[PDB]
Amino acid sequence: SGFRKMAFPSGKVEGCMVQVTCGTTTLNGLWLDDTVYCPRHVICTAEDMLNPNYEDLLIRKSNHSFLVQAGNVQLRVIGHSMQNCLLRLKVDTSNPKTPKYKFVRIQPGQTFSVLACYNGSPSGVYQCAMRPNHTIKGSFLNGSCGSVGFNIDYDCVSFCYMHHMELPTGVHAGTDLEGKFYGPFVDRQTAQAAGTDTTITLNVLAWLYAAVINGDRWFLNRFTTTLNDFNLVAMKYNYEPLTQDHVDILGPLSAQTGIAVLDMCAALKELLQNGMNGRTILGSTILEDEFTPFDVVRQCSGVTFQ
Amino acid sequence: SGFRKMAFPSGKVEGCMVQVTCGTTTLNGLWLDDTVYCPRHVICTAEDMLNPNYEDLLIRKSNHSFLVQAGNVQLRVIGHSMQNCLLRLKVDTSNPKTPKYKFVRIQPGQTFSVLACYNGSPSGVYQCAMRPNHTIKGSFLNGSCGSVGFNIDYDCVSFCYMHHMELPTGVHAGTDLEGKFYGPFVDRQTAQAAGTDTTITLNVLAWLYAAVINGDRWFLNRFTTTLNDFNLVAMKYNYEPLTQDHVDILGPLSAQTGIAVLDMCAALKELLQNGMNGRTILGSTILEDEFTPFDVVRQCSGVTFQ
Ligand SMILES: O=C(Cn1nnc2ccccc21)N(Cc1ccsc1)c1ccc(-c2cccnc2)cc1
Ligand SMILES: O=C(Cn1nnc2ccccc21)N(Cc1ccsc1)c1ccc(-c2cccnc2)cc1
Repeated sequence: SGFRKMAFPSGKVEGCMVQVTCGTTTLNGLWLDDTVYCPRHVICTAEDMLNPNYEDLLIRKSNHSFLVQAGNVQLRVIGHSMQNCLLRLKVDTSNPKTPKYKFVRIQPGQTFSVLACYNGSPSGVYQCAMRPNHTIKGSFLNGSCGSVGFNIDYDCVSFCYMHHMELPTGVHAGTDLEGKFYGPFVDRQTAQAAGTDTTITLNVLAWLYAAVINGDRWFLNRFTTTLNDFNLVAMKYNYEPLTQDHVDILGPLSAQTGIAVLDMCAALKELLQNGMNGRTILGSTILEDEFTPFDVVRQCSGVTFQ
Repeated sequence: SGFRKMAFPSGKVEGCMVQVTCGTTTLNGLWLDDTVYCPRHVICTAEDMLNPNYEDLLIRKSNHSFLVQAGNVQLRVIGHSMQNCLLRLKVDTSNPKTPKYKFVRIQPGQTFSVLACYNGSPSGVYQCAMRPNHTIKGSFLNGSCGSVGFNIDYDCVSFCYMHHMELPTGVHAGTDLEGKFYGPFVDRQTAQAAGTDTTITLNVLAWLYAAVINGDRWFLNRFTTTLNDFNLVAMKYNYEPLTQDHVDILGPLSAQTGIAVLDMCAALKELLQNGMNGRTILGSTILEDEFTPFDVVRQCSGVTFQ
């Protein structure tokens, strides 16, 4: 029993973190096989960030413009190329700790583990959702760029995020491991801001199912709803519209608890209209939206506490 | 910016987890140098748990009653002894991944990282406080016994918890790495229950300081309080009494923000009396008590957002 914001064990990723220095700029990189990935803004001075032409800044560098430090060991760079907003440095040594891995572009509402790093040294691990506005509510200080996000399935690390920037509201933006930004953001100084965000409806429903698996039913009711009647309420409370795709994903949790998805939707509509009346769900006074249906099945018992 | 329940990077601990089997019972152990530590209830049958005499159950075992599996590798047990509520198995192989480590007995209110494990395989990592009632609000399923809690300081792992049991309210109890229980609990079936708990006052104050470091002052006020006038309110709201020791620990956060500790106490007294008026602090609608002053200084910027 219990229900926590749980991260994946970080060791497979810790063995990949290095420090990348270009001039007076240092940040983190990811060392897999004989390639180091890092934000391309490593090649900028403070002033360059105001209006960088990265093609023009990079052609001015050699392989020996870059220093890679893996623990105490210096790696020699033997190649470099830009891929979207990342640099790919070829190094003289294959990482002996390279795990089985993939690169994946996650979708909004999906969750991942972040390993916060500074100077190539991991400092902390925590679980993030990709917000519908393509930001994450991370915890990052200066030096954290190149920190990575990931998921683990059966000893394969799916890398999905590399940290590039903090926006003015204190939330965080970055790229996939092909260097494509999540959301409309760019790795230069502009007036860019987080767009309006929404509550991740599917995740709120998953977490209500989690609370029923763990033995709590107080918030259920004898009502049902149509998808459209639900969505009229959802729009009032700045929730994402529920789709039939979302109903189908909740099938297994529905089956484990014997609560029809639209009957759980009716329960959520009543929670949004009435509030929680000073009550808690899995210890929370608010509706949690940073657990996916997959997270709930990973963490909760396969046997409902009936 | 941002503020998250952050765990320590788990890799140094992942390289220590093994599976321990005695008969039909399997759970997790911790492999450091040539010793494996695990809960002594590994030697019990289901029926033995009702009223075990561990001295009498253990004298009936040999070294070869125990199987230790480290990944695919079988370790041979060459020695065994009981230490309080743990077994110490001597094995034929020193763990090559043993980190620099200590064993520490943490105090109530202090925080640690838990690596949830099943069958010697790490599944998740999350941060826990030791509650004043000597339980933790963990997330554990059957098979999780022998999972460990820890802190990391400069590459030294301080191991402080080994998981033994879930109590009837769904919270979790266990021992230090000398096998002494936190709290009054025992590793047998009884009517034992979590005692009454309290809010960790010191941690609530640390987290208010975190919110000011990160640039939020909405909840401050022009009042001060005496320690005793604060404690009269604290007792009404099931908060731990604040002591001068607690005031002294908050000195550095006080200095970084320029808010006197008792002026922060006045702010908390007003939050407890008035509530939060639909507002949030570091994204929370409740007063958080699972971050110590040390956690706040580890995670927050050294420069207050004035
Ligand atoms: O957001 C960042 C860096 N960053 N990331 N997470 C952070 C958390 C707290 C504080 C700063 C943090 N930016 C703006 C930016 C805008 C588009 S892409 C990056 C940032 C990148 C490089 C520099 C810099 C400084 C000196 C030399 N070279 C680069 C200067 C600024
Ligand atoms: O709490 C536990 C085990 N445990 N721990 N975390 C859990 C989370 C969810 C479910 C069960 C969990 N107990 C009770 C207990 C009371 C004092 S010490 C342990 C427990 C230990 C060994 C057994 C057992 C079963 C079969 C064979 N041998 C032992 C049977 C029960």
